Amino acid sequence: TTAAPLLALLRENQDSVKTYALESINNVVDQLWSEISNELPDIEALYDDDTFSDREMAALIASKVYYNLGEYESAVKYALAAKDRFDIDEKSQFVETIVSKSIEMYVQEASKQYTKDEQFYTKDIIDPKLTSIFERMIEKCLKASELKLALGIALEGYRLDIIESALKSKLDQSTSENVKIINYLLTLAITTVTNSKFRSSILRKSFDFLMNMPNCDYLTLNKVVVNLNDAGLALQLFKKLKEENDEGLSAQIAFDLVSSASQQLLEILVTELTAQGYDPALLNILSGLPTCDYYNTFLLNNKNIDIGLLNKSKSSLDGKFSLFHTAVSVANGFMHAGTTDNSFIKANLPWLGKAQNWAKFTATASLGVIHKGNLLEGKKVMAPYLPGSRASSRFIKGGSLYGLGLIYAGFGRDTTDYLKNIIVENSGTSGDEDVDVLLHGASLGIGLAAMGSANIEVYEALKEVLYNDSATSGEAAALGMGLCMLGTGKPEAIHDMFTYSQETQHGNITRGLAVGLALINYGRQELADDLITKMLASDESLLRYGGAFTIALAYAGTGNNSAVKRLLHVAVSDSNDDVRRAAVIALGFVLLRDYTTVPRIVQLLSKSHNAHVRCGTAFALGIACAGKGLQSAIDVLDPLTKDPVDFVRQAAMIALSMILIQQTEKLNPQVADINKNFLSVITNKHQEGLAKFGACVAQGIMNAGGRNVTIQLENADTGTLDTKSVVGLVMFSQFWYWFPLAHFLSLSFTPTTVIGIRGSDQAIPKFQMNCYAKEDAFSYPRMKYSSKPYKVDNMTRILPQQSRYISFIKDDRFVPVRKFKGNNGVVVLRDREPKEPVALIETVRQMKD
Repeated sequence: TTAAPLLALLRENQDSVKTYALESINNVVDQLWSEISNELPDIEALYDDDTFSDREMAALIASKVYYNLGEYESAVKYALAAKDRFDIDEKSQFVETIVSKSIEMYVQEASKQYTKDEQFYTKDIIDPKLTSIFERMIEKCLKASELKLALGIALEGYRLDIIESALKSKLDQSTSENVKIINYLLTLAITTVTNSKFRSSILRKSFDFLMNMPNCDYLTLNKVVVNLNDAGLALQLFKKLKEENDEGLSAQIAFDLVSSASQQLLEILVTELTAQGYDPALLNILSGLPTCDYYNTFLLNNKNIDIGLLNKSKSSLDGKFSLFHTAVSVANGFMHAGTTDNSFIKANLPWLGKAQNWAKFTATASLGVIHKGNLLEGKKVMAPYLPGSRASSRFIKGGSLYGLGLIYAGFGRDTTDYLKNIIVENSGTSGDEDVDVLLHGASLGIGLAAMGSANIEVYEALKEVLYNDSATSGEAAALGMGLCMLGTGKPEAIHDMFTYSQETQHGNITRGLAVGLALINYGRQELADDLITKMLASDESLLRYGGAFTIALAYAGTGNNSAVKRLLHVAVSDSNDDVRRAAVIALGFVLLRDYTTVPRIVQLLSKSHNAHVRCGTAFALGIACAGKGLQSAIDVLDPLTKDPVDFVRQAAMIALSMILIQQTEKLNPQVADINKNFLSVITNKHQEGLAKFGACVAQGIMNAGGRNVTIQLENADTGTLDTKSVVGLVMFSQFWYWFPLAHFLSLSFTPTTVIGIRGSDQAIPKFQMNCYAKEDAFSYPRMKYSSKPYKVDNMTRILPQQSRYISFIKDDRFVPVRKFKGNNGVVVLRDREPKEPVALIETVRQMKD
């Protein structure tokens, strides 16, 4: 009917009468809101009246009317003023709307307030009314018991204390379920929280909850440690693992930490366990040696290689041309990587001889890739070419120090000392060409050996090389300084490096330091944003080049929108062709975790008229889609292999080979045509020099490590990013500017196998596991699920796609310490019948003694 009779009562003097009127109107407000709006000033007058008892009801009615009107900022103001009389349980559009809007406002408020104070929630800083709705919305979720929404909101609003309490009250004390929750809350914090100081706090709190649980999940506890990169947490991890003592577990855990975790953390953790007189068996695994040993043995024994491919490359591309020499020199090292077998070069010695200048540098250092790992005899192999070896040229002698760092990468503590001495000795000398080429090789190698070390004495040593401002040595020193300081965001270093990139008179050096600055910010995310802006703003294209890479690293693996947009802008709007290429490539890193979106995001760019942009998108795809076999990426790349521009055809093929590594005609029918094409390009005399070098190098990648490696930037188990492989790929992307840098791709090669280990003696038993799949499927090239499994031997090639199908045999002598994850690496076995004899696999190190 009409609300006028009710509205009239608002004028009555007694509160009991106005209150009755308000509550009556409330019932009909949804029909009569138009009629009622006319009286709003009266209704608000009631709210503004300090002595009216039911003002909260006045507000509530105002709110409902503004809402029904479509003035929302007003409806919120009043619902908030309503306080309690606003009922979040009521199921209605009104309530959904103002609750959504209130949450938005509180998060906005809380972001701003958190950066000023992380305890902000304990102060009155935020509006108590707004706070109330937020917290009550939380309460509602926990009463209905959806804790995954309750946690999300609390997360979104920077409230760690709510998350903490919520977990206490919601932990049963079915621990397996608890762990699932902490895992969801971790995944959320890593993949959404954009504030570091915050994201850290959650992991640190998630750690203490996992630590206190009676049943302990170390698999999850490992995730937290690697993510935070915190040696103190690792230490606690083991001290708790000691008091549980089950030796098999402690071993498995150490094998896990050795694969996923960072080098500098492993070093700090052994030194402390060592000094605390920890078990010598564990201290051995945590040195990395055993694992390096198992992978070495694996690559030596299972190596499958088609040598004709290299041979066609040598016969078609003449080694007198420094390009064609580099092309095969590199492809050699790739196929033979880590495998230790030098057969090809021994066979064509004369071919090696035609290499001149820097092509000589590359061929020497290629021994380093073939010998990657091989810590035992590694230094010996290089002796003939070492300095003072009676070597013929500073190319052989300089590339030797680079082949050396390649071998010992990640183990280089000994090698670092060796190389550091050469630098300090020869940094003083200037004007000598022989010392310059030497100081180049020293710096590339020392960078690989000191990588991630944050070691100030090597940084300082290298810094002296840079000041000689030799164009020859300068680039290496800068890269070295980046590799050395990688991920530190060390402000001293950034400052020193930036200032000098302007003062120097050499371009390559300014390009060296641009990348160097990218390395130092690797992983830093938002803390890199100030430096990124300076760099992108610079007039010097080379620094803008570094700007793109600094985003690629700092934001690597994050799907960050600001950063994806900022790079799309640089790609489209930048004046410089190299800078536009670098900005597209950086997309591959930023998006490596969401790699399926990558082909659509760059599809248009692949059609661009600018060839540098077209070429950068082959690489964005190569990088982001590396381990994966993704078809949508291949479809985008297919046309680019037929591109008019040579270096676009080149990047397209190289990228295809990284996307397709280990794939075979049986898995993907298209791979036959792709392989065939790599060949036609190499054979044809009319095909451009650059297309060929790219096809040749592509074969090396496709077939790398005797078919037993893959490229994966993100660790399958921890979800963490593999630093070594990222850096591998970011240097590889510099090859256009410096060819020797190509070998850096070797850091991205990881062996694909499941390796059983007997926990007690750390010995490798020969047994068989079940693989539910068709046998023909995962076989090497001639050169999915199956109900009936087939048997696969321990320590043999297991493709990443294939891991899901592998199963340990239920009744068998060997049973895994913890349940099988379903993916590659070392798995620690328990022996049911220790007395009985088993055939054992001899470690290469073992034969020596």
